[PDB]
Amino acid sequence: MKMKLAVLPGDGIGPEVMDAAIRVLKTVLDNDGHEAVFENALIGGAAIDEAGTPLPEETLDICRRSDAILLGAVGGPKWDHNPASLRPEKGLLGLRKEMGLFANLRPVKAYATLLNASPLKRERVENVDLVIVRELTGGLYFGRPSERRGPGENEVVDTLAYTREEIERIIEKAFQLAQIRRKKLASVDKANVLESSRMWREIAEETAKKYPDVELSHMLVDSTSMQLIANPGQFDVIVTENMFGDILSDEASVITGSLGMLPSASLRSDRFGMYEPVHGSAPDIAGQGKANPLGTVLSAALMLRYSFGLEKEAAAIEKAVDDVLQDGYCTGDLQVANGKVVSTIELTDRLIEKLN
Amino acid sequence: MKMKLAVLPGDGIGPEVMDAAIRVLKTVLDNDGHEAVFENALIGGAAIDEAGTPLPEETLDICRRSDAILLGAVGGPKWDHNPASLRPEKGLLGLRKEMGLFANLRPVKAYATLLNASPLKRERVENVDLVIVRELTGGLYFGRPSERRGPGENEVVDTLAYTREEIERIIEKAFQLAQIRRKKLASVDKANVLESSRMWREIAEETAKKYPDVELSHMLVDSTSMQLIANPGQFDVIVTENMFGDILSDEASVITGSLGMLPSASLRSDRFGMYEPVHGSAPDIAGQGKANPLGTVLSAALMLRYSFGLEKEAAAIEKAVDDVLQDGYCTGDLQVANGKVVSTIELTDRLIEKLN
Repeated sequence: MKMKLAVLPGDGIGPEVMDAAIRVLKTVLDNDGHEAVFENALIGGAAIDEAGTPLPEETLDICRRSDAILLGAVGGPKWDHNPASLRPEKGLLGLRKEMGLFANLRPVKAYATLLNASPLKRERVENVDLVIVRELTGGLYFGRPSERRGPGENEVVDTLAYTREEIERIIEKAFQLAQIRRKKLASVDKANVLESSRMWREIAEETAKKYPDVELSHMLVDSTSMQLIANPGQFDVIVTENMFGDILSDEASVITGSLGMLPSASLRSDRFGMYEPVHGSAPDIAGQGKANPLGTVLSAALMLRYSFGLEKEAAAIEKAVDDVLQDGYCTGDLQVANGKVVSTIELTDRLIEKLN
Repeated sequence: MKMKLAVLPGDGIGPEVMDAAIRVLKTVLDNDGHEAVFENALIGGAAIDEAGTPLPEETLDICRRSDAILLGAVGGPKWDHNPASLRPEKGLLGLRKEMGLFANLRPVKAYATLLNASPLKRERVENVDLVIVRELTGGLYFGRPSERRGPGENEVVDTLAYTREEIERIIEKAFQLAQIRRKKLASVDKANVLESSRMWREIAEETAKKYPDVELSHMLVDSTSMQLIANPGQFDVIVTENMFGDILSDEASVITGSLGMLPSASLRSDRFGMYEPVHGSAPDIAGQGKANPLGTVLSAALMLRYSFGLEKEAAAIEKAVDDVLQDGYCTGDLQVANGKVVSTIELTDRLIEKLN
């Protein structure tokens, strides 16, 4: 299997962490009979510098011929002022659209040595292993109209907009995800109030028919909001609209005390996707050795799982992450049990070390 | 000080927890002067049984006469087959609207002996003492259009609509509230994308001027979502739109282990207010003396503060509730540390006792 990967590390610690992922990937694969070709491309401030554009035309080409995209992060002070038209961030938004990625997977699982750091009591969070799927293309964030309205513009409106295709494909993906996980999907909406939620539930219920083994259930966003605190262990896969996914993923991002090493996947219908850590570029700590490579490494694992169906490998990588953490190593950000602070590379070496 | 009070016990455990709250209300206002009068009135299932309607005409009149409304709970299996507008729940919404109450206040406070029941680690919530103010009239919940549109009715939309008047009266009441508390307010919005959120911030910023000694801060809903978990103690008063308030008050309803006794107040511009425990009628245990009066009692506490500026009395009640809990007394629903189970009447007797 000749895997074609597009490496787009980006700004700040972007390239630092990316290096971990690439090292770990080469290891995991190259030892069985799995080719993997990397091709670097600029994006964000790095591309602004070498091509006056957050998203270089050549980058899209690089990506369009690759089986998946490995991305770090973008943004930096060096560009925090030029026209918002040509800011690092825009190049990323464009890449998402240009690739037609509509789903955002934000898995959240507990790690024994990170429990003390969790804001929740040990008992509440110790078995968390969920994934929140967020719709990216529709919702209030894209809905038009959206403006003030006379007289004197003392009226305002934002529009929650969705198409049957958008809602269908996202849900369809959530079922596929749940199928290969614990066959359990909670569809989250506000169906007793919003017509888009009403339609959403119907489509969820429709799709459930094509996925018999998956245990579908519905839960309102306001309830899911407290369930993620009171009994987050109950979830396997959660799927929801754009703004609900936005708020819920942020809430969930702190329950296991692993915020800072959370992985992220952006998918569409085919097996093509864009993997990246949830954290930003942390420009000011670049080159200092303090960047945490875990998030990005866990991304590469998701990549192997979602884009190539290589669950064996993807799983190996994840155990390594658990084990290194099990020994108590972090780079200063995570508050691990019996913590020993090492550098981004030291931590990577310990990782690849565990991988055999 | 001659205060007229409209008292609507309601159904289920409503009458039991209402007697309790009144007894406390009485003993407190007695030793001083403050002359008060309680005008009873039907509501919910009790009114349905007496006029085939959940919100009788005479009840509205009794309220309009009164300076504030003290509400128990409504609901019950006996009316579950009736059509929506001919059920308990509607008397409330009706009365809420009929009185033009646009602000829902949900205070969350930490009680030492209840922490063991919180999903969060004590350190995180031991100092929690906040109030979330939710806009009740506008937002995405009422905005029109809300429909599906062809082709093939595969385009749905909901509208988040707000008018300056609605956005101002609420932010106004929040600043007022922040004033009589720890003079700190957090305007929670999603201004980095929602146009309605931009107008909200603008109106929050300009309003700030009228209240110079109240520190205004701006926070995004998704962030505030993480913060209620990571650091809920930072908050004093939060003010946010309908939907966001809907999700945020629900999330915060669990962080202190006092879900079963949280108090609530529906207010409007002037000083008329409706006070009720967040909890339901709980018909299951109706009449068994198992009902927890605490919620209705703390609500009465809120009434004395927001509807009569009687700060001393309010505090006297809250401190009594605190002490009775510190001794480990509950009715069997709360998981109080070193628990002692008693009846509604008794937990009440003990509060009254703690008062003298």
